[PDB]
Amino acid sequence: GSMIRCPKDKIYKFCGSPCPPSCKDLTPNCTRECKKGCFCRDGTVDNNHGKCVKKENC
Repeated sequence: GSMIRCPKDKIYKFCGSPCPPSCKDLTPNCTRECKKGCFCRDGTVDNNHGKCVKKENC
């Protein structure tokens, strides 16, 4: 087959957001659409360091 298996830190989705949940904003306001690709794992947010980590680090 032909599929790019993204890193274990990420997950492939058919719908995602260019603005993911973060430690700075748990739900950023965006006029975004469903983006197809690999985003951070559910429950893993963009911290204030620029990395997706567990919400416990927020």
